[PDB]
Amino acid sequence: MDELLNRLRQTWHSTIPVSEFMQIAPLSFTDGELSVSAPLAPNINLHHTMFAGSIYTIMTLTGWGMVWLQQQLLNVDGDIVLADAHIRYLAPVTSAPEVKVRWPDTNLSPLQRGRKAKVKLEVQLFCDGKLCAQFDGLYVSVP
Amino acid sequence: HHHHMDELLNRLRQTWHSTIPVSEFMQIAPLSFTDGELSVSAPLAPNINLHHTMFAGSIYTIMTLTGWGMVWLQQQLLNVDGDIVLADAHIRYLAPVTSAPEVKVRWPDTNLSPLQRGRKAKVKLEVQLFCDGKLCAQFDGLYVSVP
Repeated sequence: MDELLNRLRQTWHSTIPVSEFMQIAPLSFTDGELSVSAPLAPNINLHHTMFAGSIYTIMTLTGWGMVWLQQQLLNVDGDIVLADAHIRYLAPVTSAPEVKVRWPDTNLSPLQRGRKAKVKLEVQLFCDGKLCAQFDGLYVSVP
Repeated sequence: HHHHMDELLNRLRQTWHSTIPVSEFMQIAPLSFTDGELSVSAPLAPNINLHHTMFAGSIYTIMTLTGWGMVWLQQQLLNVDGDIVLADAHIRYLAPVTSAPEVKVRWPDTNLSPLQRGRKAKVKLEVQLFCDGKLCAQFDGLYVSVP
């Protein structure tokens, strides 16, 4: 999984300048759960807590990353697009968070038939073990 | 900078770049503020994705800063102090953004008197993003300001 996550990070930074500036990078992928993080420094706001835009962006890329990983596991490829998302900010983020996402009870099999595959992902952001933000996004994979 | 409220708009831009490093990297800046409508934009370059269109995260960020900026502006006009925080938001991506967009928000005449009472105030704003005159993204955010 090391090589896999390393490739994901490289893909983000090379294609999305903002992800490189925010220093977003995968932490781990185990037992079907993807974990991602980023330092607070470039992502700060007035109160030196994590900026709302950075919070959203890291969660968006965490969902994106999960779809990418599931595509790899299925040996298929497709454009990953976020159709819509809902985000709730529960508490300020005071340090580098742990952003996690688990794969729901679905699959991307349609991609194997040359058909688009949609998935609703729940992404959660934790800081010091507490949930500080909730994200729900609809990702579509287009072959 | 001169816009089509210059003092406030420059103040807003300076507040963003000096307190939020991401906003400076994204080169987000106000365009105009008249008749209750705030217009904001950002270049595509630092905000691209693999398709060379605007990155979903940048789209969201510019829209949330535009909403935040509107609340900030209204507070400045009343000379009231309050920490503005986005509580929840919903965003829909309709079409790819191929150039510097026009992000707009219109003030719904929200009562901010509670802030002048020492009470938190809730502000629901709608932000729209256009490119070449076409609506490409829709944003709904609930902001909470605490005195």
